[PDB]
Amino acid sequence: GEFVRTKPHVNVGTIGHVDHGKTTLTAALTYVAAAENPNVEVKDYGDIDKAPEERARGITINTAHVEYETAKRHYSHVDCPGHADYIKNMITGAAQMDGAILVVSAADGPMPQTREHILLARQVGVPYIVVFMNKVDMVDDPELLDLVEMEVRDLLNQYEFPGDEVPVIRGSALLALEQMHRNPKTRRGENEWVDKIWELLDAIDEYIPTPVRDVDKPFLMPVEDVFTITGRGTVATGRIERGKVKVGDEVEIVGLAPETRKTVVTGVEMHRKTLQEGIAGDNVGVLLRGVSREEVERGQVLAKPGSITPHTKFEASVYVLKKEEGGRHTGFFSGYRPQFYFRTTDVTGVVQLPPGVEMVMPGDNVTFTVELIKPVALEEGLRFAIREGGRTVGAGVVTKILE
Ligand SMILES: Nc1nc2c(ncn2[C@@H]2O[C@H](COP(=O)(O)OP(=O)(O)NP(=O)(O)O)[C@@H](O)[C@H]2O)c(=O)[nH]1
Ligand SMILES: [Mg+2]
Ligand SMILES: [N+]
Repeated sequence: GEFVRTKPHVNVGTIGHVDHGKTTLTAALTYVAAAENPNVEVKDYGDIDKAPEERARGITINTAHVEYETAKRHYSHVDCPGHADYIKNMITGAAQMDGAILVVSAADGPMPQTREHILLARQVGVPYIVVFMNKVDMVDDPELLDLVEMEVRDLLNQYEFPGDEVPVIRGSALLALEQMHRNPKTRRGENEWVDKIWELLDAIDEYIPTPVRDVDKPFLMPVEDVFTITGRGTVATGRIERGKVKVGDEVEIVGLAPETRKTVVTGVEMHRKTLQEGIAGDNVGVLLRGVSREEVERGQVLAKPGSITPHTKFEASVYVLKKEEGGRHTGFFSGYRPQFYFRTTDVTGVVQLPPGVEMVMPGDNVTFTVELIKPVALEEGLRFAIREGGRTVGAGVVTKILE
């Protein structure tokens, strides 16, 4: 039908190491929420890991968006892959979150992508994290649980999250989900595992604030994905960063192309429900006229026409990860050519070091110039990640736009 706004909207999602239980939790959240609010459509595991290649490889590959709501708020929830080969997808997902749920297996404790996901979430501006310690059904020893909680809290502190403060909820995504299948009307207070999910929803409700959002500034929506809807046309999805978009607005597709192009918005939807108007914070699909899915792509931004100029050259302040943080073992020189990640954008760039700076080492805080091989929507103060050869090598912030 149409999307009726009854309450504030917040974007959350799931991050964490491969197999720790992100997707099972996502499904469990929809089922638990749905028993109290009949507007929530339940999403089973297979409804989320739905792609043939996900079934083939047995992992999440694509970020999925699901919807649920509490009495307090409306949630769009982005479930991200944990597999180390799908970090780019995770980054694009995190780039949409006003808060993240970090899933950590109680049986394994924090693992390399537990660290990498916390790191990267920060670099795309995730303001808050809640921890769901999953698979406690597998762990009898209360000591290991306390140990895992401790390790996770410390790891959050390392990347400037308030680790000693974040909620750490302990439960079983799977056992809650099973209970909801046996009784879809299972209410709060009736089942131990389901109540742990309510504990999570409460923490989300109360710990992740509703962001301050500017609907008056020019429309800007980073594109997270693009697909063709049979009968309708090309849809670009994403979280509106600022401003508003109505059907009939001409917008500009900015970045990743030599030149910017204009198109008319012909539909706006949030979770397959038609919006009058999309506003900042909304996670929407925008139907674009006259463009195919080969003419719009993830990493471009939709913008008010003329409100944004894409850039290629910038100065940056960069931290280069130690190998103990999963970074490089050796240093690099000017001409180093990794991948840079800004919000949903990923693009190859060239490191150009100052005259006199010959080599940058793991663990260095440093400043240099970057030249991207394609123009990209950039702003001063925009954080970014650096990756190369399938690992994260650095964290940076844009300090000066040169060109
Ligand atoms: N014992 C137990 N197993 C669980 C629990 N939650 C999930 N699992 C199991 O853990 C495995 C991984 O689940 P999944 O939700 O796919 O994790 P994921 O983090 O989404 N994986 P990925 O990184 O690929 O997206 C599955 O076999 C699932 O049944 C739990 O609470 N307890
Ligand atoms: Mg998954
Ligand atoms: N998925």
